[PDB]
Amino acid sequence: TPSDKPVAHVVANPQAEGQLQWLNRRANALLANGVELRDNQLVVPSEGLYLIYSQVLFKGQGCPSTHVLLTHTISRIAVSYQTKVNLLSAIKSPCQRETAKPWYEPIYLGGVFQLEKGDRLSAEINRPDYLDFAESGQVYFGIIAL
Amino acid sequence: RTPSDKPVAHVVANPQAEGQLQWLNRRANALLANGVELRDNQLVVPSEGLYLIYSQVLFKGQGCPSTHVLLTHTISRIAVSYQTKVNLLSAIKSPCQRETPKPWYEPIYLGGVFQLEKGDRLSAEINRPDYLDFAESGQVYFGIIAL
Amino acid sequence: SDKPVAHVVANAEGQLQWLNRNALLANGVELRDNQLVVPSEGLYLIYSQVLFKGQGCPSTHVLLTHTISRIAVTKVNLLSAIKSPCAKPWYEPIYLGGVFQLEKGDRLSAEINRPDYLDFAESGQVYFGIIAL
Ligand SMILES: O=C1CCCN1c1cccc(OCc2nc3ccc(-c4ccc(=O)[nH]c4)cc3n2Cc2ccccc2OC(F)F)c1
Repeated sequence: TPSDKPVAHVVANPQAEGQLQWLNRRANALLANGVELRDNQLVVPSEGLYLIYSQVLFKGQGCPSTHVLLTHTISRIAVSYQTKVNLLSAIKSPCQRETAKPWYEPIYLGGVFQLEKGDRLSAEINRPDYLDFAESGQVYFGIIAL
Repeated sequence: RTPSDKPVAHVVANPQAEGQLQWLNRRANALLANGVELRDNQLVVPSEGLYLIYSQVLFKGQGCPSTHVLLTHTISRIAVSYQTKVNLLSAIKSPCQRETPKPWYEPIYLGGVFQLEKGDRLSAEINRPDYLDFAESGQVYFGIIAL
Repeated sequence: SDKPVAHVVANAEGQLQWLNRNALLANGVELRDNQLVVPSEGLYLIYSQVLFKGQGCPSTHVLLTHTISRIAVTKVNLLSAIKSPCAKPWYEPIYLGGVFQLEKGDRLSAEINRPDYLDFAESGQVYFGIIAL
């Protein structure tokens, strides 16, 4: 008997230039048991405890400057409050000393949260141009009802 | 649907308590469920088994100082049968390669899967709370999830 | 509990070999040929962590990769990431995890490209697991 757990696993569009865009209509990606993908946000169908997780992989060609900053943030908007709050957020200086060999920064973010029916979750970054799409499974965003 | 019964916790750094690292579950988007407690800044495991522990602290500094900086983040475990701190996980980072002749950001991620015992006390501590960053929620958290 | 479930850990020499002997392996999941075999079509949470270590930075530029693959009941990346670590020692884990609709009889691999940089001190940080939803 299949699970009725609301779940989703969405992957980033490699040819969406200038943006981090989630897709479900791709191999090994899904929306099930009521989770919707609307306006690039995962929409929660029922209240409960959820795992929420996201991966982005950044790459640079050497370190031209010590100043490049990288950000990756999961956000929540609850229907009652109509406000947008970070659940999980990382900021990273990839370059300590100026350089030209390629560098990589994977950021995985996850945890368990109390969510409400109709919440909208978003997973966002500051620099889509630094995203790497060399192989599949490098940029994803999901939730799993516990 | 039947709400899960697995013990889980996600506590966040108190953003009001600068100069300190104080964990809260009484804060937006933080929680304890199914017997996990937060007591004396420590997570307390209600039942035996494998748990995921996960955690992030975010550090930030303005340029680089004279005295070389090391940042440490450590997760340790006090057992009822052995009530002194045993480190389970630790990580360090030198945020600074040379003294500045510009902000830097250094997240430390730290987590793993461990056999825990009922009544285990879990602490997540850092050496440099003056470099810790709470400017926004979601940067500093500490959680466990029973397998 | 009846739900398929597995938590295996690494051992061995120059390889990433998964063992079922702080580990689990129940309810129809099998560890065959270093891959996990799915006993029934359904939704699964799949996860892993590997930890790399080294001392100082060599003159050849090392890339660390770690990947979980689906082997149909062809081989496809489900989860994958890359780190660039560069005579002081250094430590670098890689995290993977997500939910996936799987078919009965699929296999799952979790592999690294440089077993020579693998660690075996923190048993808590080298593992590979699944749980049926
Ligand atoms: O500490 C930090 C800071 C930043 C990242 N990080 C960290 C530390 C360790 C591992 C890790 O990722 C690998 C990992 N090991 C697991 C071991 C066990 C489980 C698990 C969860 C539920 C369950 O019922 N059984 C098993 C999940 C694991 N994951 C992925 C993961 C981590 C956190 C939240 C959710 C999630 O899964 C996602 F939904 F798919 C990440």
